[PDB]
Amino acid sequence: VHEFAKELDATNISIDKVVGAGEFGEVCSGRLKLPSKKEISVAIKTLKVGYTEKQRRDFLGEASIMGQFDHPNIIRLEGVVTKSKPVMIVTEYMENGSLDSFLRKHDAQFTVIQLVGMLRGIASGMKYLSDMGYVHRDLAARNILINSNLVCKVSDFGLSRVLPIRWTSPEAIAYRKFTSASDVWSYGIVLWEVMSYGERPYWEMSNQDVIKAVDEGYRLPPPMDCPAALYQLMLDCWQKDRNNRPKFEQIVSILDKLIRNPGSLKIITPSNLLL
Ligand SMILES: Cc1ccc(O)cc1-n1c(=O)c2c(c3c(N)ncnc31)CCCC2
Repeated sequence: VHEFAKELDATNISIDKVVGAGEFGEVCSGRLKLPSKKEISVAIKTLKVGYTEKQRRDFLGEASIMGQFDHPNIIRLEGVVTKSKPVMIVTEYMENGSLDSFLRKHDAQFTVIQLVGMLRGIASGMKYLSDMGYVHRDLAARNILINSNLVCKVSDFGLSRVLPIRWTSPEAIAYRKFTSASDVWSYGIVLWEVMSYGERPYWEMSNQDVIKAVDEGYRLPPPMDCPAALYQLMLDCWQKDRNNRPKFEQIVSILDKLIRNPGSLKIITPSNLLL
């Protein structure tokens, strides 16, 4: 852990409030005083009292992964507290929380260009992640955090590995073939989530039907008022043949173009799912 994460002094951390319930203990918001004396807002994951040796390793395991990344679209690790209790992971604070819950509060309230900006940030973060040889395996709108300026950043490195059915590519579901191309599939689902303002992918379909339908060639339908360019990008991310999916670099380039001329987004697009 300490190879990649600074040990922070607990005297430099203030706890303001409990803000959520994580897998391993509550999440708080607070402040961190840096060595330069600058004070920043932080999010603080705590490890529950009475944790096992195993829970502690898996908890801190995420920090070991997060700490290897330094990118504007990947949640920044400020450090860990292990020498006192509770054990903590301290990250940059993201005022607007998880992207799916944020978008659900604002159905149809953002411009296409604003949504594209969010999507471009996520793609850029994933381009960096894939460049470092990590497959996220849990790329979903609920695992993207969004700040006060609407910048989106990849979070939740709990399932991440060095090289969730609704978000997983067919081949990864079929035989655990996880590659950066399976993350690209997940990115296509996130793209659908964003353009749908946080609608649940495949709604409440039974998992075996999600698995069978996607395998048969069915895809999520275009969200209401979705630009053709963005729906096509979803379909490209969802190619059955993983070698035909775009790379994250190409996705970033595609979105950089749509951001560049919103007069591209003017063309708008028997079963729920489409064949
Ligand atoms: C604190 C934290 C550490 C690691 C990680 O993967 C995610 C988080 N984290 C979080 O787990 C959460 C939030 C959050 C936030 N608002 N800002 C920064 N990190 C955060 C707010 C929503 C509730 C969960």
